[PDB]
Amino acid sequence: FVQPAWQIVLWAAAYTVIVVTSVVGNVVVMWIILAHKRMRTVTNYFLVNLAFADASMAAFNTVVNFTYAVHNEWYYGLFYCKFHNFFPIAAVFASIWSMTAVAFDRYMAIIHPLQPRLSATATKVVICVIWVLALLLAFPAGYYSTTETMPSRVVCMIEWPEHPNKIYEKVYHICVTVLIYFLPLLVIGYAYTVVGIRLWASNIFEMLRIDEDEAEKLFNQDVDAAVRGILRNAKLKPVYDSLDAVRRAALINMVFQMGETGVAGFTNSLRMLQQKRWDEAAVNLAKSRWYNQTPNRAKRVITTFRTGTWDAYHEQVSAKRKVVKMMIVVVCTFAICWLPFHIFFLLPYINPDLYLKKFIQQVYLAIMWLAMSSTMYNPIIYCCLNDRFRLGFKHAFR
Ligand SMILES: C[C@@H](O[C@H]1OCCN(Cc2nc(=O)[nH][nH]2)[C@H]1c1ccc(F)cc1)c1cc(C(F)(F)F)cc(C(F)(F)F)c1
Repeated sequence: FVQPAWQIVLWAAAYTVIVVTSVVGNVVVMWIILAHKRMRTVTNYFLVNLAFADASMAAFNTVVNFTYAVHNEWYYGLFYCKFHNFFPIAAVFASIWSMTAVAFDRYMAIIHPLQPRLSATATKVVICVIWVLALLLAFPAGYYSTTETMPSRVVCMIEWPEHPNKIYEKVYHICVTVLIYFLPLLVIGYAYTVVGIRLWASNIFEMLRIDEDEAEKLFNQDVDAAVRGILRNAKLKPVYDSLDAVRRAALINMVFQMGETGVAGFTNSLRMLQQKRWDEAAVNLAKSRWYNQTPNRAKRVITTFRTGTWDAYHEQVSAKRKVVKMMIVVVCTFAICWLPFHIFFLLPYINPDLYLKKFIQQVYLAIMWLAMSSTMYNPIIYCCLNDRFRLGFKHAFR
C-alpha cells in the first residue's frame, strides 16, 4: 500500500544510472577490442559478445520494465509486450554462455596446450550458435505474451494454452532457470577451480623435480620415507608438526639435499620457524655454508619458509593469472545479481499466498534493480583489475 512520490522519483534516478553506465561502459569495451584489433584475442572476441548483450538488454528493457512496475499499466502495445518478455531471456543466455566460452578457452590453454581448440573462424560460429540457441529458448515466452484491454487500463500478461494442470509453463520456466543460471555456473565453477589450482598451487614432487642420457628420479618412495624419518628424529619432529603444508615441503627439500643429521644442525633457524618468526629465520639461513655453496636453491627454500607459498616455483610476471582473477570476479558478480531474481519467481511454487501479500512492489523493485545492474559492473571490473583496459578507457577521454 506504500505509494509515495518522493520514492518514485528516487527509484527512476537509481534505474537511469543503470542505463547510462551500461551503454557508455560496454560500448567503450566493445570499441577497445574490435578496433585497434591488435588486441583481438579469442577471450576478448567473446567478451565483445557479452558487452553487446549487456548494453542491449539495458537499452530495451530497463525503461519498459520500470514503468510497468511503478504504474501497473502497459503503454507500449502488443508488439513491445511480446518483445519485452522475449529479449531478456535471449540476452541473459548469450551473456552467461559467452562467459562459459571464455572459461572453456582458458581451461584448454592452461590444462591442454598440445591440443589447440582456438580458431578465428570458429569463434564467430560459436557466437553464432550461442545466439541461435538464445532466441529459440526465449521464443515461447514471447509467443504467449498478450495485452488484455480493460475499462481503466491496458495490461501485458503471458497466457499459455489451457492444460489440465498447465505443467508446460512451469517446466519451461524451470528449464530456462537451469540453462540461464544453475547449469553454466556449475560448468564455469569447475573450469576455473581446476585452472585456479594449476596456476597458483604446487606440491613436493613438483618442487623436488625442479630443485633435483640419464635415468628417472624415484621421489614417490623417498618422500614417504623422509616423512617417516623426520617424525622419528627428536630435534626435527616438533618443528615439522608446527609447520603448514607449504613450509613442511621446504623442510623436506633440505633433508633431500643435506640429510636428516645435517638439517638437525640448524638448531636456531629451526627454533625460529617453530616460534613462527619467518623473516628472522629467512635472514639466518642466508648466512649458512648451505647458502654460500648453492645460493639459487637455498634462495627458493628460504623464500618458501618466509612466504608460505609456491611463488618461488611459478613465473613472476604472469599474464595468465591476471585474466583468470578478472573472469572469476565477473562470474561471482553475475551469480550474486541473479540469485534474488530467480528465488523471487521460484517462490509461487512453494507458497502462492506469500507473494500476493504486504508491499511486494517495493521488494520487486529492489530485486529487479540488482538483476539489471549486472549489465553495468563488467567495464568497471576490467578497469579496476586489467592494465590495458584501464589505459584504453583513459585514451577515451576528451
Ligand atoms: C521476461 C522476464 O520473464 C519473467 O517475467 C515474466 C514471467 N516469467 C515467468 C514465465 N512464465 C512464462 O510462461 N514464461 N516466463 C519470468 C521469468 C522467466 C524466466 C526466468 F528464468 C525467471 C523469471 C524476464 C526474464 C529474465 C531472465 F531471463 F533473466 F530470466 C530477466 C528479466 C528482467 F531482468 F528483464 F527483469 C525479465
